Amino acid sequence: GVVEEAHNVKVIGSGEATIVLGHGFGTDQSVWKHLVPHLVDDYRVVLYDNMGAGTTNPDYFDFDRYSNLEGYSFDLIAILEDLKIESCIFVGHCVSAMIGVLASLNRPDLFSKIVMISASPRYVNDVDYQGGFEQEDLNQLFEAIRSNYKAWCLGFAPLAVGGDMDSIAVQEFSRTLFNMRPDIALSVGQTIFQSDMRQILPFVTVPCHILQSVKDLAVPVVVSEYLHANLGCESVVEVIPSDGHLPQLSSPDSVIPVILRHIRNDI
Repeated sequence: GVVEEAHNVKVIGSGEATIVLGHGFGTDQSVWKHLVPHLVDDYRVVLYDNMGAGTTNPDYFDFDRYSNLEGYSFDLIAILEDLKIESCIFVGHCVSAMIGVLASLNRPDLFSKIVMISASPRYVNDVDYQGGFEQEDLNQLFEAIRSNYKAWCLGFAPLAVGGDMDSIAVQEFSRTLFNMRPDIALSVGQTIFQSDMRQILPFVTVPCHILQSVKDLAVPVVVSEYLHANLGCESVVEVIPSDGHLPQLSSPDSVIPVILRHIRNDI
Protein backbone atom coordinates (compact mmCIF):
# COMPACT_ATOMS: atom_id res chain seq x y z
CA GLY A 1 0.00 0.00 0.00
CA VAL A 2 0.91 3.69 -0.08
CA VAL A 3 2.30 3.61 3.48
CA GLU A 4 4.71 0.76 2.62
CA GLU A 5 5.78 2.40 -0.66
CA ALA A 6 6.19 5.88 0.88
CA HIS A 7 8.49 4.60 3.63
CA ASN A 8 10.37 2.09 1.43
CA VAL A 9 9.32 -0.79 3.70
CA LYS A 10 11.18 -4.09 3.31
CA VAL A 11 10.21 -7.30 5.09
CA ILE A 12 12.77 -10.16 5.03
CA GLY A 13 13.43 -13.40 6.88
CA SER A 14 11.27 -15.74 8.87
CA GLY A 15 9.33 -15.79 12.15
CA GLU A 16 6.43 -14.58 14.34
CA ALA A 17 9.63 -13.37 16.10
CA THR A 18 9.94 -9.89 14.47
CA ILE A 19 12.59 -7.15 14.63
CA VAL A 20 11.88 -3.64 13.34
CA LEU A 21 14.84 -1.30 12.67
CA GLY A 22 14.42 2.50 12.62
CA HIS A 23 17.23 4.78 11.44
CA GLY A 24 18.49 8.20 12.53
CA PHE A 25 18.86 11.72 11.15
CA GLY A 26 20.67 12.06 7.83
CA THR A 27 20.78 8.31 6.99
CA ASP A 28 18.27 5.67 5.83
CA GLN A 29 17.63 1.92 6.29
CA SER A 30 21.05 1.27 4.70
CA VAL A 31 22.63 2.20 8.09
CA TRP A 32 21.67 -1.37 9.16
CA LYS A 33 23.62 -3.13 6.41
CA HIS A 34 26.06 -4.85 8.80
CA LEU A 35 23.36 -5.92 11.29
CA VAL A 36 20.64 -7.39 9.05
CA PRO A 37 22.76 -10.38 7.79
CA HIS A 38 22.99 -11.69 11.35
CA LEU A 39 19.25 -11.39 12.06
CA VAL A 40 17.51 -12.82 8.99
CA ASP A 41 17.97 -16.53 9.80
CA ASP A 42 16.29 -16.13 13.23
CA TYR A 43 13.82 -13.23 12.82
CA ARG A 44 11.48 -11.58 10.41
CA VAL A 45 13.22 -8.23 9.83
CA VAL A 46 11.39 -5.04 8.90
CA LEU A 47 13.27 -2.04 7.51
CA TYR A 48 11.74 1.34 6.80
CA ASP A 49 12.74 4.93 6.09
CA ASN A 50 11.59 7.93 8.07
CA MET A 51 9.58 10.49 6.19
CA GLY A 52 11.96 13.25 5.09
CA ALA A 53 14.88 10.92 4.49
CA GLY A 54 16.50 11.60 1.10
CA THR A 55 15.12 8.26 -0.22
CA THR A 56 11.53 9.49 0.39
CA ASN A 57 9.29 11.79 -1.64
CA PRO A 58 9.52 15.40 -0.40
CA ASP A 59 5.89 16.00 -1.43
CA TYR A 60 4.90 13.73 1.46
CA PHE A 61 6.88 15.71 4.07
CA ASP A 62 4.22 17.54 6.06
CA PHE A 63 5.99 20.24 8.07
CA ASP A 64 3.10 20.34 10.60
CA ARG A 65 2.93 16.56 11.07
CA TYR A 66 6.69 16.37 11.66
CA SER A 67 7.00 19.48 13.87
CA ASN A 68 7.23 17.10 16.80
CA LEU A 69 8.36 13.50 17.23
CA GLU A 70 4.77 12.29 17.59
CA GLY A 71 4.27 12.47 13.85
CA TYR A 72 7.06 9.95 13.32
CA SER A 73 5.66 7.70 16.08
CA PHE A 74 2.29 7.64 14.35
CA ASP A 75 4.09 6.57 11.13
CA LEU A 76 5.77 3.70 12.99
CA ILE A 77 2.49 2.48 14.53
CA ALA A 78 0.89 2.74 11.05
CA ILE A 79 3.58 0.53 9.53
CA LEU A 80 3.27 -2.06 12.26
CA GLU A 81 -0.53 -2.11 11.90
CA ASP A 82 -0.33 -2.33 8.08
CA LEU A 83 1.99 -5.34 8.34
CA LYS A 84 -0.23 -7.00 10.97
CA ILE A 85 2.61 -7.11 13.50
CA GLU A 86 1.26 -7.78 16.97
CA SER A 87 4.61 -7.57 18.76
CA CYS A 88 8.19 -6.67 17.84
CA ILE A 89 11.68 -6.01 19.09
CA PHE A 90 12.33 -2.40 18.02
CA VAL A 91 15.88 -1.21 17.42
CA GLY A 92 16.02 2.57 17.18
CA HIS A 93 19.03 4.57 16.07
CA CYS A 94 19.43 8.28 17.12
CA VAL A 95 15.91 9.98 16.88
CA SER A 96 14.29 6.57 16.20
CA ALA A 97 15.03 5.57 19.79
CA MET A 98 12.78 8.33 21.03
CA ILE A 99 10.23 7.75 18.26
CA GLY A 100 10.01 4.18 19.50
CA VAL A 101 9.66 5.25 23.10
CA LEU A 102 6.81 7.62 22.19
CA ALA A 103 5.08 4.91 20.10
CA SER A 104 5.38 2.57 23.09
CA LEU A 105 3.54 5.04 25.34
CA ASN A 106 0.57 4.92 22.92
CA ARG A 107 0.78 1.21 22.09
CA PRO A 108 3.00 -0.65 24.60
CA ASP A 109 1.40 -3.88 23.40
CA LEU A 110 3.27 -3.61 20.08
CA PHE A 111 6.77 -3.69 21.64
CA SER A 112 8.46 -6.44 23.68
CA LYS A 113 11.79 -4.62 23.99
CA ILE A 114 13.42 -1.42 22.72
CA VAL A 115 17.11 -1.41 21.85
CA MET A 116 18.45 2.16 21.58
CA ILE A 117 21.62 3.04 19.62
CA SER A 118 23.04 6.58 20.07
CA ALA A 119 19.87 7.86 21.80
CA SER A 120 19.28 11.09 23.71
CA PRO A 121 16.10 12.60 25.27
CA ARG A 122 17.60 16.13 25.24
CA TYR A 123 20.63 17.67 23.50
CA VAL A 124 20.53 21.17 25.08
CA ASN A 125 22.34 21.74 28.36
CA ASP A 126 20.73 23.34 31.40
CA VAL A 127 22.14 24.07 34.84
CA ASP A 128 21.24 20.52 36.05
CA TYR A 129 21.44 18.47 32.80
CA GLN A 130 24.30 17.75 30.35
CA GLY A 131 23.04 17.01 26.81
CA GLY A 132 26.18 18.05 24.90
CA PHE A 133 25.14 21.37 23.34
CA GLU A 134 24.53 24.95 24.30
CA GLN A 135 21.71 26.70 22.44
CA GLU A 136 24.28 28.99 20.78
CA ASP A 137 26.08 25.92 19.36
CA LEU A 138 22.77 24.79 17.81
CA ASN A 139 22.01 28.29 16.49
CA GLN A 140 25.29 28.28 14.56
CA LEU A 141 24.62 24.78 13.21
CA PHE A 142 21.19 25.80 11.85
CA GLU A 143 22.68 28.93 10.19
CA ALA A 144 25.37 26.85 8.42
CA ILE A 145 22.66 24.47 7.10
CA ARG A 146 20.72 27.47 5.73
CA SER A 147 23.73 29.27 4.24
CA ASN A 148 25.32 26.43 2.23
CA TYR A 149 23.89 22.92 2.59
CA LYS A 150 26.60 20.96 0.69
CA ALA A 151 29.41 22.68 2.66
CA TRP A 152 27.58 21.89 5.88
CA CYS A 153 27.16 18.20 4.86
CA LEU A 154 30.87 17.79 4.03
CA GLY A 155 31.92 19.32 7.39
CA PHE A 156 29.27 17.59 9.52
CA ALA A 157 29.61 14.06 8.20
CA PRO A 158 33.19 13.36 9.46
CA LEU A 159 32.30 14.75 12.91
CA ALA A 160 29.13 12.67 13.25
CA VAL A 161 30.68 9.44 11.92
CA GLY A 162 34.07 9.82 13.69
CA GLY A 163 37.14 7.77 12.77
CA ASP A 164 39.18 8.59 9.66
CA MET A 165 37.69 11.48 7.68
CA ASP A 166 38.26 9.63 4.34
CA SER A 167 36.48 6.41 5.36
CA ILE A 168 33.82 4.66 3.32
CA ALA A 169 31.39 5.34 6.19
CA VAL A 170 32.05 9.11 6.16
CA GLN A 171 31.52 9.16 2.37
CA GLU A 172 28.32 7.12 2.70
CA PHE A 173 26.84 9.42 5.37
CA SER A 174 27.87 12.55 3.48
CA ARG A 175 25.89 11.22 0.52
CA THR A 176 22.72 10.32 2.50
CA LEU A 177 22.88 13.69 4.29
CA PHE A 178 23.08 15.63 1.06
CA ASN A 179 20.28 13.51 -0.41
CA MET A 180 17.85 15.35 1.93
CA ARG A 181 16.11 18.40 0.58
CA PRO A 182 17.83 21.35 2.36
CA ASP A 183 14.63 22.84 3.79
CA ILE A 184 13.64 19.43 5.19
CA ALA A 185 17.12 18.82 6.66
CA LEU A 186 16.93 22.21 8.44
CA SER A 187 13.40 21.67 9.76
CA VAL A 188 14.09 18.13 10.96
CA GLY A 189 17.46 19.11 12.51
CA GLN A 190 15.68 21.86 14.49
CA THR A 191 12.88 19.45 15.58
CA ILE A 192 15.35 16.82 16.82
CA PHE A 193 17.96 19.07 18.40
CA GLN A 194 15.32 21.15 20.22
CA SER A 195 13.30 18.10 21.38
CA ASP A 196 12.73 17.27 25.03
CA MET A 197 11.63 13.73 25.89
CA ARG A 198 12.98 13.79 29.45
CA GLN A 199 9.64 14.33 31.13
CA ILE A 200 7.93 11.26 29.59
CA LEU A 201 10.67 8.75 30.48
CA PRO A 202 9.02 7.76 33.83
CA PHE A 203 5.93 6.62 31.90
CA VAL A 204 7.81 4.05 29.76
CA THR A 205 6.76 0.45 30.49
CA VAL A 206 8.64 -1.58 27.82
CA PRO A 207 12.21 -2.74 28.75
CA CYS A 208 14.99 -0.73 27.15
CA HIS A 209 18.61 -1.51 26.27
CA ILE A 210 20.70 1.67 26.03
CA LEU A 211 23.75 1.35 23.75
CA GLN A 212 26.15 4.08 22.61
CA SER A 213 29.72 4.74 21.54
CA VAL A 214 32.01 5.96 24.35
CA LYS A 215 32.92 8.78 21.94
CA ASP A 216 29.78 10.28 20.32
CA LEU A 217 29.73 13.95 19.22
CA ALA A 218 25.99 14.28 19.98
CA VAL A 219 25.64 11.98 23.02
CA PRO A 220 27.76 12.42 26.15
CA VAL A 221 28.06 9.16 28.09
CA VAL A 222 26.16 10.75 31.03
CA VAL A 223 23.06 10.76 28.78
CA SER A 224 23.02 6.94 28.83
CA GLU A 225 23.11 7.08 32.64
CA TYR A 226 20.30 9.69 32.64
CA LEU A 227 18.11 7.41 30.51
CA HIS A 228 18.84 4.46 32.79
CA ALA A 229 18.05 6.46 35.96
CA ASN A 230 14.82 8.02 34.71
CA LEU A 231 13.13 5.41 32.48
CA GLY A 232 10.18 3.88 34.31
CA CYS A 233 10.83 0.42 32.78
CA GLU A 234 13.60 -2.09 33.41
CA SER A 235 16.71 -0.96 31.54
CA VAL A 236 20.39 -1.77 31.02
CA VAL A 237 23.28 0.33 29.64
CA GLU A 238 26.23 -0.77 27.58
CA VAL A 239 28.72 1.81 26.45
CA ILE A 240 30.77 0.41 23.55
CA PRO A 241 34.54 1.06 23.01
CA SER A 242 33.77 2.64 19.64
CA ASP A 243 33.87 6.13 18.11
CA GLY A 244 30.93 7.69 16.28
CA HIS A 245 27.23 8.45 16.21
CA LEU A 246 26.45 5.79 13.54
CA PRO A 247 28.69 3.05 15.00
CA GLN A 248 26.71 0.11 13.52
CA LEU A 249 27.75 1.50 10.10
CA SER A 250 31.31 2.67 10.76
CA SER A 251 32.65 0.21 13.40
CA PRO A 252 30.68 -3.01 12.87
CA ASP A 253 33.34 -5.43 14.11
CA SER A 254 33.16 -3.93 17.64
CA VAL A 255 29.51 -2.81 17.63
CA ILE A 256 27.43 -5.49 15.88
CA PRO A 257 28.23 -8.21 18.53
CA VAL A 258 27.01 -5.87 21.28
CA ILE A 259 23.73 -5.06 19.47
CA LEU A 260 23.15 -8.76 18.77
CA ARG A 261 23.62 -9.66 22.44
CA HIS A 262 21.05 -7.12 23.53
CA ILE A 263 18.56 -8.22 20.82
CA ARG A 264 19.01 -11.89 21.59
CA ASN A 265 19.04 -11.72 25.47
CA ASP A 266 16.46 -10.26 27.85
CA ILE A 267 17.17 -8.29 31.01
